Amino acid sequence: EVRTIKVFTTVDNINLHTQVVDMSMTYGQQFGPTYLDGADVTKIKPHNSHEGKTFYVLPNDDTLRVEAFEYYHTTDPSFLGRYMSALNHTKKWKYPQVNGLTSIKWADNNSYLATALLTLQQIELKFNPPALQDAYYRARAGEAANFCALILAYCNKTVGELGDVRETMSYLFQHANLDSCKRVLNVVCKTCGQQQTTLKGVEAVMYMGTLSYEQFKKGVQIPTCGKQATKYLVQQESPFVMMSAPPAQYELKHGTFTCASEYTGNYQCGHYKHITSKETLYCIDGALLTKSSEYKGPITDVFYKENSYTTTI
Ligand SMILES: Cc1ccc(N2CCN(C)CC2)cc1C(=O)NC1(c2ccc3c4c(cccc24)CC3)CC1
Ligand SMILES: [Zn+2]
Ligand SMILES: [Zn+2]
Repeated sequence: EVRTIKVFTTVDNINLHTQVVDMSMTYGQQFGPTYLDGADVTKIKPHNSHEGKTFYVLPNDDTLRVEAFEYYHTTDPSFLGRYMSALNHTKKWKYPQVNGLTSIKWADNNSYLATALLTLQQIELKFNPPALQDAYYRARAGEAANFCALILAYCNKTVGELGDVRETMSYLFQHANLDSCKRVLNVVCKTCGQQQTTLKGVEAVMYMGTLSYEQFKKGVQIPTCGKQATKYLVQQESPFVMMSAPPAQYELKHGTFTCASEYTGNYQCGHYKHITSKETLYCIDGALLTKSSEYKGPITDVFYKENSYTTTI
């Protein structure tokens, strides 16, 4: 009447720790908060089928929170719980291959996640947290459920809430290795003069104003010095740039961009689709694929590939 089984506990699914569990007590009474493949089992009692299975638990000793910080690059005590709660849902999403890319069937307002996912497969990016590197590898392969859950946890967003593609990519770039990325800008006035600026990291591969890359290089008008100065790109060193602006009708031409985010609807309650440039223009809407030779639509982000740009101005 006091049976026991052997199981593994973990915080990272890479270091496993053998545990003997009393089948006469719940998991929470022995481990605290405890999860099996996302599902919360803190209040469940052991079952014969759990022998050998692996269980996530919360970092409750020093060894365990070293392993957790080293895999996730966060000390936030709630992070594991949110990741498990998210994963409990995303493991039931469907991740079809669509035009050679892993996508996500629409559920729970996950259009923005799909668009992020599709984009990440088209640009050169190296994540620092091993959790993101391993899940991304899995995602690329076709099984994105851990990756999607990790994004929600890194972003403090829950299943079913629509999020912002630009903001999500900004959170993720903040965990990617962009050290060697450099942008150089110049702002010129008719009255005042040249005021050069330099940026690095995620700020050198992002923008919030215009959706065109040529316009940025040519110049754009922006405000205290005088009135409406011009801002233009002097130098860019990075594998990609991301040009964003509030959604507006916009024409996309094959060969002149890598991919982009179409947004239809109102602020914070709309719908994203993902436009990619391959041999023709494709539109990937979760699990649905359409082709066109041209495109006119409400676009709010555009990714261009890059290596090194130097102005002639
Ligand atoms: C879908 C969504 C989810 C969450 C958010 N949160 C998250 C938290 N953040 C502090 C603020 C905004 C925005 C959008 C959104 O809809 N983002 C877009 C956007 C859509 C529509 C409009 C935008 C405007 C300015 C800027 C962005 C706009 C004016 C009208 C589609 C790109
Ligand atoms: Zn001025
Ligand atoms: Zn490149």
